[PDB]
Amino acid sequence: SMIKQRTLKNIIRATGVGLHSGEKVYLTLKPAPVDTGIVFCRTDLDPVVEIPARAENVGETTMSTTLVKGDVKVDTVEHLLSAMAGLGIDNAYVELSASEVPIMDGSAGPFVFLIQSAGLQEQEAAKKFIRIKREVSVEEGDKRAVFVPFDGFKVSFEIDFDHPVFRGRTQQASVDFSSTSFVKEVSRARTFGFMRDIEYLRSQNLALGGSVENAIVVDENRVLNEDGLRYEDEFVKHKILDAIGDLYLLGNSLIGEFRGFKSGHALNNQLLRTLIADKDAWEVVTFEDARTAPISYMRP
Ligand SMILES: C[C@@H](O)[C@H](NC(=O)c1ccc(C#Cc2ccc(CN3CCOCC3)cc2)cc1)C(=O)NO
Ligand SMILES: [Ca+2]
Ligand SMILES: [Cl-]
Ligand SMILES: [Zn+2]
Repeated sequence: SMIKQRTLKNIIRATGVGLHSGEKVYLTLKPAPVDTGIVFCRTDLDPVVEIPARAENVGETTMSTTLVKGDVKVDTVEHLLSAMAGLGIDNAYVELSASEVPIMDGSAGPFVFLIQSAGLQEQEAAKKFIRIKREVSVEEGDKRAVFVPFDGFKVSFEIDFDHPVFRGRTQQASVDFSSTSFVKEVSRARTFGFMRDIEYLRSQNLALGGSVENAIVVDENRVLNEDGLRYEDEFVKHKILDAIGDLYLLGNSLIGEFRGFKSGHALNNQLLRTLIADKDAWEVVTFEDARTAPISYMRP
Protein backbone atom coordinates (compact mmCIF):
# COMPACT_ATOMS: atom_id res chain seq x y z
CA SER A 1 0.00 0.00 0.00
CA MET A 2 1.12 3.58 -0.57
CA ILE A 3 2.03 5.79 2.37
CA LYS A 4 -1.21 7.73 2.85
CA GLN A 5 -1.87 11.18 4.26
CA ARG A 6 -3.22 11.11 7.82
CA THR A 7 -5.73 13.19 9.72
CA LEU A 8 -7.49 12.80 13.07
CA LYS A 9 -10.01 10.00 13.42
CA ASN A 10 -11.95 11.89 16.13
CA ILE A 11 -12.18 15.41 17.55
CA ILE A 12 -9.76 16.11 20.41
CA ARG A 13 -10.35 18.69 23.14
CA ALA A 14 -7.97 20.03 25.75
CA THR A 15 -7.88 22.95 28.16
CA GLY A 16 -4.74 24.64 29.43
CA VAL A 17 -2.88 27.90 29.82
CA GLY A 18 -0.43 29.67 27.55
CA LEU A 19 3.13 29.46 28.92
CA HIS A 20 3.90 33.10 28.15
CA SER A 21 0.51 34.83 28.27
CA GLY A 22 -0.83 32.82 31.19
CA GLU A 23 -4.22 32.89 29.44
CA LYS A 24 -6.69 30.04 29.82
CA VAL A 25 -7.23 28.50 26.39
CA TYR A 26 -9.47 25.81 24.93
CA LEU A 27 -7.82 23.72 22.22
CA THR A 28 -9.82 21.69 19.70
CA LEU A 29 -8.16 19.43 17.12
CA LYS A 30 -10.40 18.44 14.20
CA PRO A 31 -10.02 16.23 11.12
CA ALA A 32 -9.36 18.08 7.88
CA PRO A 33 -9.44 17.12 4.18
CA VAL A 34 -6.52 15.93 2.09
CA ASP A 35 -3.87 18.59 1.31
CA THR A 36 -5.13 20.93 4.03
CA GLY A 37 -1.96 20.82 6.09
CA ILE A 38 -2.09 21.90 9.72
CA VAL A 39 -4.19 25.08 10.03
CA PHE A 40 -4.61 27.10 13.23
CA CYS A 41 -7.89 28.90 13.79
CA ARG A 42 -8.57 31.70 16.29
CA THR A 43 -12.19 30.89 17.11
CA ASP A 44 -12.42 33.65 19.70
CA LEU A 45 -12.51 36.04 16.70
CA ASP A 46 -15.47 36.57 14.39
CA PRO A 47 -14.97 36.02 11.55
CA VAL A 48 -12.30 33.48 12.50
CA VAL A 49 -8.70 34.03 11.44
CA GLU A 50 -7.16 30.88 9.96
CA ILE A 51 -3.38 30.60 9.74
CA PRO A 52 -1.72 27.66 7.96
CA ALA A 53 1.19 26.33 10.00
CA ARG A 54 3.75 27.19 7.32
CA ALA A 55 7.11 28.94 7.40
CA GLU A 56 5.75 31.88 5.36
CA ASN A 57 3.37 32.73 8.24
CA VAL A 58 6.02 32.83 10.98
CA GLY A 59 6.02 36.40 12.19
CA GLU A 60 7.93 36.30 15.44
CA THR A 61 10.44 33.91 16.97
CA THR A 62 11.34 35.50 20.33
CA MET A 63 10.94 32.93 23.14
CA SER A 64 8.64 30.72 21.03
CA THR A 65 7.47 30.33 17.43
CA THR A 66 4.59 32.64 16.53
CA LEU A 67 2.34 32.61 13.47
CA VAL A 68 0.92 35.96 12.26
CA LYS A 69 -1.87 36.99 9.85
CA GLY A 70 -3.28 40.49 9.70
CA ASP A 71 -3.14 41.85 13.26
CA VAL A 72 -3.62 38.37 14.74
CA LYS A 73 -1.13 35.88 16.12
CA VAL A 74 -0.96 32.30 17.35
CA ASP A 75 1.87 31.92 19.87
CA THR A 76 4.02 28.93 20.84
CA VAL A 77 3.09 26.43 18.14
CA GLU A 78 6.27 24.34 18.28
CA HIS A 79 5.36 21.68 20.88
CA LEU A 80 1.99 20.88 19.32
CA LEU A 81 3.55 20.78 15.85
CA SER A 82 6.30 18.52 17.21
CA ALA A 83 3.61 16.02 18.26
CA MET A 84 1.92 16.33 14.84
CA ALA A 85 5.22 15.70 13.07
CA GLY A 86 6.15 12.87 15.43
CA LEU A 87 2.87 11.06 14.71
CA GLY A 88 2.82 11.80 10.98
CA ILE A 89 -0.32 13.98 10.89
CA ASP A 90 -0.68 15.80 7.55
CA ASN A 91 -4.08 17.48 7.84
CA ALA A 92 -5.80 18.98 10.87
CA TYR A 93 -7.70 22.03 12.05
CA VAL A 94 -6.34 23.41 15.33
CA GLU A 95 -8.94 25.62 17.03
CA LEU A 96 -7.84 27.93 19.84
CA SER A 97 -9.93 30.22 22.03
CA ALA A 98 -6.93 32.49 22.72
CA SER A 99 -3.69 33.54 21.07
CA GLU A 100 -1.35 30.96 22.67
CA VAL A 101 -1.35 27.15 22.45
CA PRO A 102 -1.66 25.62 25.95
CA ILE A 103 1.70 24.55 27.39
CA MET A 104 0.26 21.37 29.09
CA ASP A 105 3.18 19.79 31.02
CA GLY A 106 5.81 21.62 28.95
CA SER A 107 6.42 18.71 26.57
CA ALA A 108 4.66 17.12 23.60
CA GLY A 109 3.55 14.14 25.74
CA PRO A 110 0.00 15.24 26.54
CA PHE A 111 -0.69 16.17 22.90
CA VAL A 112 0.72 12.85 21.70
CA PHE A 113 -1.46 10.95 24.18
CA LEU A 114 -4.62 12.92 23.34
CA ILE A 115 -4.04 12.31 19.62
CA GLN A 116 -3.23 8.61 19.97
CA SER A 117 -6.31 8.16 22.19
CA ALA A 118 -8.48 9.65 19.44
CA GLY A 119 -6.63 7.70 16.76
CA LEU A 120 -5.46 8.71 13.30
CA GLN A 121 -7.27 8.22 9.99
CA GLU A 122 -5.50 7.46 6.73
CA GLN A 123 -6.82 9.35 3.73
CA GLU A 124 -7.04 8.41 0.05
CA ALA A 125 -4.10 10.47 -1.16
CA ALA A 126 -0.34 9.93 -1.18
CA LYS A 127 1.56 11.47 1.72
CA LYS A 128 4.11 13.96 0.41
CA PHE A 129 7.67 14.21 1.78
CA ILE A 130 10.31 16.91 1.34
CA ARG A 131 13.61 15.15 0.59
CA ILE A 132 16.88 17.02 1.12
CA LYS A 133 19.06 16.70 -1.99
CA ARG A 134 21.87 19.14 -1.11
CA GLU A 135 23.35 20.54 2.08
CA VAL A 136 21.79 23.81 3.24
CA SER A 137 23.40 25.74 6.11
CA VAL A 138 22.59 29.01 7.86
CA GLU A 139 24.63 30.67 10.58
CA GLU A 140 24.41 33.79 12.70
CA GLY A 141 26.99 34.57 15.35
CA ASP A 142 27.92 31.31 17.04
CA LYS A 143 24.61 29.64 16.05
CA ARG A 144 24.26 27.18 13.19
CA ALA A 145 21.45 25.13 11.64
CA VAL A 146 22.03 22.67 8.76
CA PHE A 147 20.07 20.30 6.53
CA VAL A 148 22.04 17.45 4.97
CA PRO A 149 20.81 14.59 2.74
CA PHE A 150 19.99 11.46 4.72
CA ASP A 151 17.93 8.37 3.89
CA GLY A 152 15.52 8.68 6.81
CA PHE A 153 14.91 11.37 9.42
CA LYS A 154 17.57 12.28 11.95
CA VAL A 155 17.90 15.26 14.27
CA SER A 156 20.98 16.31 16.21
CA PHE A 157 21.37 19.27 18.53
CA GLU A 158 24.11 20.79 20.64
CA ILE A 159 23.62 23.30 23.44
CA ASP A 160 26.36 25.18 25.32
CA PHE A 161 25.09 26.79 28.52
CA ASP A 162 27.70 28.51 30.69
CA HIS A 163 25.97 27.24 33.82
CA PRO A 164 26.83 24.88 36.73
CA VAL A 165 23.85 22.59 36.00
CA PHE A 166 24.98 22.11 32.36
CA ARG A 167 28.77 22.02 32.59
CA GLY A 168 30.04 18.45 32.52
CA ARG A 169 26.69 17.03 31.29
CA THR A 170 25.41 15.65 27.98
CA GLN A 171 24.88 18.78 25.88
CA GLN A 172 24.82 17.04 22.47
CA ALA A 173 22.34 14.41 21.31
CA SER A 174 21.44 12.71 18.03
CA VAL A 175 18.17 10.86 17.39
CA ASP A 176 17.72 8.69 14.31
CA PHE A 177 14.03 7.81 14.16
CA SER A 178 14.68 4.55 12.31
CA SER A 179 16.04 3.19 15.60
CA THR A 180 14.64 5.62 18.20
CA SER A 181 11.00 6.23 19.15
CA PHE A 182 9.79 9.83 19.03
CA VAL A 183 7.09 8.92 21.57
CA LYS A 184 9.33 7.31 24.17
CA GLU A 185 12.60 9.20 23.79
CA VAL A 186 11.66 12.75 22.68
CA SER A 187 7.99 13.58 23.24
CA ARG A 188 8.12 13.78 27.07
CA ALA A 189 11.07 16.21 27.20
CA ARG A 190 9.88 19.40 28.91
CA THR A 191 10.70 23.03 28.24
CA PHE A 192 12.98 24.77 30.70
CA GLY A 193 13.85 28.19 32.02
CA PHE A 194 16.15 29.81 34.53
CA MET A 195 14.99 31.05 37.94
CA ARG A 196 17.25 34.10 37.57
CA ASP A 197 15.19 35.30 34.56
CA ILE A 198 11.63 34.77 35.80
CA GLU A 199 10.97 38.20 37.33
CA TYR A 200 12.43 39.89 34.25
CA LEU A 201 10.38 37.70 31.90
CA ARG A 202 7.20 38.46 33.84
CA SER A 203 7.95 42.19 33.63
CA GLN A 204 7.82 41.72 29.84
CA ASN A 205 4.57 39.69 29.95
CA LEU A 206 6.52 36.49 29.33
CA ALA A 207 6.40 33.15 31.20
CA LEU A 208 3.24 34.39 32.93
CA GLY A 209 1.75 30.87 32.89
CA GLY A 210 4.94 29.12 33.92
CA SER A 211 5.08 26.76 36.88
CA VAL A 212 7.04 23.70 37.92
CA GLU A 213 4.01 21.80 36.62
CA ASN A 214 4.81 22.84 33.03
CA ALA A 215 8.54 23.65 32.98
CA ILE A 216 11.89 22.65 34.39
CA VAL A 217 13.08 25.61 36.43
CA VAL A 218 16.87 25.80 36.65
CA ASP A 219 18.18 27.83 39.59
CA GLU A 220 21.76 29.03 40.06
CA ASN A 221 23.16 25.65 41.14
CA ARG A 222 20.30 23.14 40.99
CA VAL A 223 17.07 22.06 39.32
CA LEU A 224 14.14 23.33 41.39
CA ASN A 225 11.53 20.71 40.39
CA GLU A 226 11.36 18.44 43.43
CA ASP A 227 10.11 15.47 41.42
CA GLY A 228 13.20 15.59 39.17
CA LEU A 229 13.99 15.07 35.51
CA ARG A 230 12.45 12.64 33.03
CA TYR A 231 15.73 12.17 31.14
CA GLU A 232 19.30 12.85 32.18
CA ASP A 233 19.56 14.80 28.90
CA GLU A 234 16.06 16.31 29.05
CA PHE A 235 17.34 19.79 28.13
CA VAL A 236 18.95 18.88 24.82
CA LYS A 237 16.11 16.42 24.07
CA HIS A 238 13.65 19.28 24.45
CA LYS A 239 15.71 21.31 21.96
CA ILE A 240 15.34 18.36 19.56
CA LEU A 241 11.58 18.40 20.20
CA ASP A 242 11.51 22.14 19.43
CA ALA A 243 13.48 21.57 16.22
CA ILE A 244 11.08 18.86 15.06
CA GLY A 245 8.14 21.22 15.59
CA ASP A 246 9.80 24.21 13.90
CA LEU A 247 10.83 22.00 10.97
CA TYR A 248 7.24 20.86 10.49
CA LEU A 249 6.44 24.41 9.34
CA LEU A 250 7.73 23.11 5.99
CA GLY A 251 4.26 21.55 5.84
CA ASN A 252 5.51 18.03 5.08
CA SER A 253 7.58 15.34 6.76
CA LEU A 254 11.30 15.55 6.02
CA ILE A 255 13.55 12.95 4.46
CA GLY A 256 16.94 14.21 5.61
CA GLU A 257 19.03 15.20 8.60
CA PHE A 258 18.95 18.32 10.78
CA ARG A 259 21.95 19.46 12.85
CA GLY A 260 21.58 22.43 15.19
CA PHE A 261 24.21 24.21 17.26
CA LYS A 262 22.62 26.69 19.70
CA SER A 263 19.92 27.16 17.04
CA GLY A 264 16.71 28.71 18.37
CA HIS A 265 13.34 29.35 16.78
CA ALA A 266 14.66 32.31 14.79
CA LEU A 267 17.51 30.47 13.08
CA ASN A 268 15.33 27.39 12.57
CA ASN A 269 12.91 29.55 10.58
CA GLN A 270 15.78 31.10 8.61
CA LEU A 271 16.96 27.60 7.70
CA LEU A 272 13.46 26.74 6.47
CA ARG A 273 13.28 29.94 4.41
CA THR A 274 16.71 29.32 2.87
CA LEU A 275 15.84 25.71 2.04
CA ILE A 276 12.54 26.71 0.40
CA ALA A 277 14.33 29.34 -1.69
CA ASP A 278 17.09 26.92 -2.79
CA LYS A 279 14.86 24.71 -4.91
CA ASP A 280 17.89 22.76 -6.17
CA ALA A 281 18.28 21.42 -2.63
CA TRP A 282 14.96 19.62 -2.24
CA GLU A 283 12.20 17.72 -3.98
CA VAL A 284 8.73 16.39 -3.16
CA VAL A 285 8.43 12.60 -3.12
CA THR A 286 5.77 9.98 -2.44
CA PHE A 287 5.95 6.25 -1.80
CA GLU A 288 3.77 3.83 -3.75
CA ASP A 289 4.90 1.01 -1.40
CA ALA A 290 5.41 1.69 2.31
CA ARG A 291 7.71 -1.35 2.51
CA THR A 292 10.42 0.31 0.38
CA ALA A 293 10.28 3.79 2.03
CA PRO A 294 13.09 5.09 4.28
CA ILE A 295 10.62 6.09 7.02
CA SER A 296 7.86 4.02 8.56
CA TYR A 297 4.90 4.99 10.72
CA MET A 298 2.99 3.30 13.51
CA ARG A 299 -0.43 1.85 12.83
CA PRO A 300 -3.09 4.65 12.99
C1 LIG B 1 13.63 26.04 26.02
C2 LIG B 1 13.39 27.30 25.18
O1 LIG B 1 13.79 27.08 23.86
C3 LIG B 1 11.90 27.69 25.21
N1 LIG B 1 11.44 27.84 26.58
C4 LIG B 1 11.48 29.15 27.20
O2 LIG B 1 11.85 30.10 26.60
C5 LIG B 1 10.96 29.26 28.63
C6 LIG B 1 10.38 28.14 29.17
C7 LIG B 1 9.87 28.16 30.45
C8 LIG B 1 9.94 29.33 31.18
C9 LIG B 1 9.42 29.53 32.60
C10 LIG B 1 8.99 29.63 33.70
C11 LIG B 1 8.42 29.73 35.10
C12 LIG B 1 8.34 28.60 35.89
C13 LIG B 1 7.84 28.68 37.18
C14 LIG B 1 7.42 29.91 37.68
C15 LIG B 1 6.85 30.06 39.10
N2 LIG B 1 7.66 29.39 40.12
C16 LIG B 1 7.16 29.70 41.42
C17 LIG B 1 7.89 28.90 42.50
O3 LIG B 1 9.31 28.94 42.39
C18 LIG B 1 9.79 28.74 41.05
C19 LIG B 1 9.07 29.63 40.04
C20 LIG B 1 7.49 31.04 36.87
C21 LIG B 1 7.99 30.95 35.59
C22 LIG B 1 10.51 30.48 30.64
C23 LIG B 1 11.03 30.45 29.35
C24 LIG B 1 11.03 26.67 24.48
O4 LIG B 1 10.77 25.59 24.90
N3 LIG B 1 10.48 27.03 23.20
O5 LIG B 1 9.68 26.05 22.57
CA1 LIG C 1 7.55 36.16 21.07
CL1 LIG D 1 18.05 31.57 17.01
ZN1 LIG E 1 10.07 24.21 23.55
